[PDB]
Amino acid sequence: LSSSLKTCYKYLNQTSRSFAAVIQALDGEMRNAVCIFYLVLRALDTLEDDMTISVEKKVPLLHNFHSFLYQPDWRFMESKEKDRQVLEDFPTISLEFRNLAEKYQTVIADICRRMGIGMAEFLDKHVTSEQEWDKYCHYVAGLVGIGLSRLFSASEFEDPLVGEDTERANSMGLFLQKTNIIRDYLEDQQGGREFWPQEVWSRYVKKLGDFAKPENIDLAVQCLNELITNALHHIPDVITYLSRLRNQSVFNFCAIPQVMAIATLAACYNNQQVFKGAVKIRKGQAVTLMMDATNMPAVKAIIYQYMEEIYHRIPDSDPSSSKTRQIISTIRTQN
Ligand SMILES: COc1ccccc1[C@H]1OCCCN(C(=O)N2CCC(CC(=O)O)CC2)CC(=O)N(CC(C)(C)C)c2ccc(Cl)cc21
Repeated sequence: LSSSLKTCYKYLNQTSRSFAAVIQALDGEMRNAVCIFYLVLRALDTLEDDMTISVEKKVPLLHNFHSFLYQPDWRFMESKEKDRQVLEDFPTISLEFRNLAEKYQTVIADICRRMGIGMAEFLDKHVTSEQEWDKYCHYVAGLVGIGLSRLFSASEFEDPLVGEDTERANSMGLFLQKTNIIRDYLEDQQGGREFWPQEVWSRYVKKLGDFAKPENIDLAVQCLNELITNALHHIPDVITYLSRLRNQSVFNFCAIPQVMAIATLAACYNNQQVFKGAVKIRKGQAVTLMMDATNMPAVKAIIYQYMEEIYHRIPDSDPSSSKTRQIISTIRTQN
């Protein structure tokens, strides 16, 4: 390995932690192509996230990010974010980008271009409708699922349908993203960020921050349950997506985050703690899920068990209760 690729893998371990090993297990050319795509997305995200960067400066950065991949000397030195290293040493990452086969370069660059356009569109605004929530999620997460899918097909380890079915790929990203947004309500609040859609929360309270106040906890949990019900709608696509994967290392790569999100939604369902702190999967729980998620029958079993759990916990007066029951029944009767 070149020294620049070794630095890339060190950044991957710093950023993706226990998940780095799963990326490192990808077969053949998929390994480096995913590692670089991961780091490049980490850099894009770090620009997006950084509230110290003015909108005037951020819009060009987001729009032009795809171009920076091709600019050997391009770097960014003024990020105050946690993963600022991937921006300060972007030349190391971009060099390795430009060492990839062109069929992978072109995927990554197109995705970065489209994601940057969409991230720049949401700088001013908060998410209003459920449709806008899916648009925002497409830009920051659905397009990641689409890009990855295209690397798998372009590498020929998976059938072309995997790369072409953008809707199923998009759902893979939306499932994770909505789960993260649902779970991270409070830390986002404290960070001054709002991602829960205004059209759902405004039916319960006057301001999104009101869910942190004790007197509104019942209303908060109802909205939580409603948003969780929303996220569960992606699971049929997730099952379809995963069912098509023929390469073991790709399967594990794609399946592990999905079953972690399933378990996360089940922990968060009807859970007041979402509003008081960070609800997390026990490490031992996470490890077993990661070890088990290696074939369709096992992943389906895991989905069904957690959905049955949610199902038995649905409160009769929950405002979404029949919607929750219906999507769980749909999921259960597919495979
Ligand atoms: C669409 O997403 C897919 C699709 C297929 C496969 C993988 C992903 C996804 O990875 C999920 C697991 C790793 N993620 C992560 O950062 N960690 C942090 C450390 C944690 C473990 C730990 O702390 O030890 C695990 C979770 C990255 C991530 O969440 N996303 C998903 C979105 C874009 C919603 C944020 C991500 C980003 C880039 C790529 Cl290339 C993949 C992904």
